[PDB]
Amino acid sequence: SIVGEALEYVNIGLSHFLALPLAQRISLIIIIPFIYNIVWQLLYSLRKDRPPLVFYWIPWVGSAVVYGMKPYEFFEECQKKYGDIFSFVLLGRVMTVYLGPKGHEFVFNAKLADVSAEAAYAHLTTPVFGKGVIYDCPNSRLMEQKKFVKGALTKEAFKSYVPLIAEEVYKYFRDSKNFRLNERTTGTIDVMVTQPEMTIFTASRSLLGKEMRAKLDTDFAYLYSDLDKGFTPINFVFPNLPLEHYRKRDHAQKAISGTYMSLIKERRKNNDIQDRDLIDSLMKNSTYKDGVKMTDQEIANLLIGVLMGGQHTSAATSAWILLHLAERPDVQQELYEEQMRVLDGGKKELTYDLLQEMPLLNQTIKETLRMHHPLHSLFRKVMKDMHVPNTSYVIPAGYHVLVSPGYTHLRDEYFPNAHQFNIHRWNNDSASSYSVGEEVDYGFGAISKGVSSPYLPFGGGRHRCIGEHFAYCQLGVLMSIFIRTLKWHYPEGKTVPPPDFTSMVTLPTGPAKIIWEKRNPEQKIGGRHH
Ligand code: HEM
Ligand SMILES: CC(C)=CCC[C@@H](C)[C@H]1CC[C@@]2(C)C3=C(CC[C@]12C)[C@@]1(C)CC[C@H](O)C(C)(C)[C@@H]1CC3
Repeated sequence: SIVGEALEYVNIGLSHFLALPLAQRISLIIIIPFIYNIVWQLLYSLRKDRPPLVFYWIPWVGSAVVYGMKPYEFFEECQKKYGDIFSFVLLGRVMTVYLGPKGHEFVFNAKLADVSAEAAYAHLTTPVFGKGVIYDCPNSRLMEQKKFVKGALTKEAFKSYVPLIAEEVYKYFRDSKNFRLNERTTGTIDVMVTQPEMTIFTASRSLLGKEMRAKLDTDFAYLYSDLDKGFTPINFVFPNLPLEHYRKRDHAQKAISGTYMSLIKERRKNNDIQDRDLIDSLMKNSTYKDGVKMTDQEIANLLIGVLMGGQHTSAATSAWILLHLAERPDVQQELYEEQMRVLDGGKKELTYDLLQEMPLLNQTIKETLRMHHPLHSLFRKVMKDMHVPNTSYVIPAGYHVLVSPGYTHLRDEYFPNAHQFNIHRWNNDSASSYSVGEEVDYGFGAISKGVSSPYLPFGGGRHRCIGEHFAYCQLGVLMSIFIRTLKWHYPEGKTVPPPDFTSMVTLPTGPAKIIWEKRNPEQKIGGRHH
């Protein structure tokens, strides 16, 4: 009755194992995890308390390639195979996707104790924005930072920003090599070149003020670019490894935050605190409820985070608006008639209040945000085992949850002919977003308690965007001026480009070129330039 001999042979086998030729050893160093991963999945598939897990061949990598390149196609296939809740492996992580409005509710309205945005995002955002702010702090601190920033984002602020943003757009038409409207009546433009510039110029001028806008006319502008390079998904996978673009990122965060602090300290020194810009607002309103004041460094870092939050979302959105309208001269025409009607043939200066009487313009923004949600996936890290109603699924701590309102934006069930750009689907519904009932306040103002709307370009729950009205103001002014000034169309044989999903936002695949032409070739934009 001897197993003893077999145990001897276990030991022997280990010894012969260690003595394998490097050919066999490398071979087995690959072959063991490969096999184990596979039997682990087959085993995993037997659990009834886990959502189905998308099958994958390469350990750790998982479905990263297909998810990374075509997330909506990936989701549609998974949704056909498994239904609305399913998991997939992504560079060492397990992501549980919950598609549709029930998913919106499951993730956006998740208990503070159940999930963490900062645990999913901080390793990426902290090196770019700086310490102490956004995701480098407890959620309660984030809630109050959002309150502080919202305090510079009032209707009175927007009334004052509208002419500043209009001035910037006109200067860009006058001065940018991309246009030069006083010298050229037609031209070709890459919207992924122009829109990020127009976006940072307009947002700098209004939120940060004249000094910081002036800085963007210099080599200082390059820092923003560098800062931008730290804000990509390789950093999402490697938050730090020793590469130059990381160092340029850190340097840029320091130099830019340094410039912000210099202005702030100069203002406090000269008692030159007004109500002009978000800087003046944070200088007056940045004490948390426990009485601790944000430091000047944290104020600057928060300024960087806020501007970054508006930068890629807004730039991508105006790129897509231009791109969709480039093949819809009927829509340009309709928007132009609205401009002439609301602004008395141009004899009225554009104001914030008049932007609110441009429903077609606002529906154009809304519809572009439907077809092109800038963020295809939003994440949380699961901190406590979560039960999914009405199921037997448990999402264990250590998993991530992924919600995709932009995928639902593109489903025929919620938006008939979802792949058709139709601003009129929003007729009698021009609002950037509508809370369809009860509200709740997480610390930065009353917002919709339910997050079941199939349309959620600005998310929902405690992490909801606070920049929505700024974005509509900025996009509104910008597009109002584009429409009143220019007609545009595609080069022959060109059409709307497919999205690039690999980037930080779902921007168009470039070069995405449009040809513009002046509606009034003889019109001059005044003011001095060199
Ligand atoms: C078209 C324009 C925009 C879109 C579609 C958009 C979208 C979003 C979304 C979906 C979220 C939720 C993120 C999550 O739940 O994980 C969010 C959060 C946020 N965004 Fe926006 N955004 C836009 C513009 C802006 C602008 C213009 C600003 C600043 C002026 C801004 C600043 C913020 C801030 C501070 C948050 C809060 C993040 C948090 O609480 O974790 N965004 N945005
Ligand atoms: C491989 C790919 C494209 C994965 C998609 C993940 C990113 C593209 C998205 C998901 C989370 C995301 C929406 C986020 C942001 C940008 C785009 C992200 C990283 C940022 C960091 C933008 C800056 C903003 O201030 C804020 C901090 C609110 C968000 C946070 C989440």
